[PDB]
Amino acid sequence: GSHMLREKSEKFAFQAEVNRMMKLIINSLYKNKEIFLRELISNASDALDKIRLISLTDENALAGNEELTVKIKCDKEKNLLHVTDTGVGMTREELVKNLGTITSELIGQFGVGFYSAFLVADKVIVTSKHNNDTQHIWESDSNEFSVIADPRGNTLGRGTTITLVLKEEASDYLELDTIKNLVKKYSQFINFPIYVWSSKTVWDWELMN
Ligand SMILES: CCCNC(=O)[C@H]1O[C@@H](n2cnc3c(N)ncnc32)[C@H](O)[C@@H]1O
Ligand SMILES: [Mg+2]
Repeated sequence: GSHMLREKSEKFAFQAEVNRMMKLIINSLYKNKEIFLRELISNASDALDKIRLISLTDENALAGNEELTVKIKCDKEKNLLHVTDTGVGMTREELVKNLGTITSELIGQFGVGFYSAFLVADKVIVTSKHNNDTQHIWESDSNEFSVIADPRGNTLGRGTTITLVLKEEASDYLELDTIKNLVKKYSQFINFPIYVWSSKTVWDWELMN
C-alpha cells in the first residue's frame, strides 16, 4: 500500500482563480479579520440545511450522527481553533473540487468566505465525513493543498471540522471571552444551535443562540 505516498497523489495545486480570490479576500478584509468566524459559521449552517433537506427524502440520512449542531472549541495549548458541524459533510472528491477550484457583504453573499480563514491562520485543516465516503482530511498553508484518508477513521459520524492553526499575532481567538462574544454575535440568526466548549473548574458545551 505504498503507491499513494510514493507517487504523492495526495498533493494538489489550487486553480489560478482561487489563488487570485484568496489574495483579494485577504487584502480587503485585513482590517476586519474577525469576519472569518462569521463565514465559517455561515458555511456550517448551509451544510446543516443541506442534510436537513436530504433527511426529508432519505430515511437514513442522519444515521451517522443524529444531531444538527455547530460546536466550537479553543485549544490554547495546541494553538488551535475548531469549528465542527454535523452537516452534510464532503466526500474526498468534494474536498478537492469545492475547496480547490471555482467587501464583507459581497464575500458573504457569494459564500467564498472560507478563504478568509487565512487572515488569522497559517494553516487551515478540514476533516470531513459524508454519508457516501470515508472520513478524509484536507490541509493547506495556501500555497498548495493535500487530501488524505483520515487514519483515525470515522470519528465525526457525519459532518465537518474546520481547524485553524492560528498565527502568533492572532492568539486572541483562543480566548473564550473573545470567542463567545464573536460566536454569540455571528450565531444570532443561525437556525441551528451553536455551542462553545467553556468552563464554569468544570467544562461543558454552552449554548450561544
Ligand atoms: C469557493 C469558496 C470555498 N468553497 C467553499 O466554501 C465550498 O466548500 C464546501 N464547504 C465549505 N465549508 C463546508 C462545510 N462546513 N460543510 C460542507 N461543505 C462545506 C461548500 O460546497 C462551499 O460552497
Ligand atoms: Mg480581549
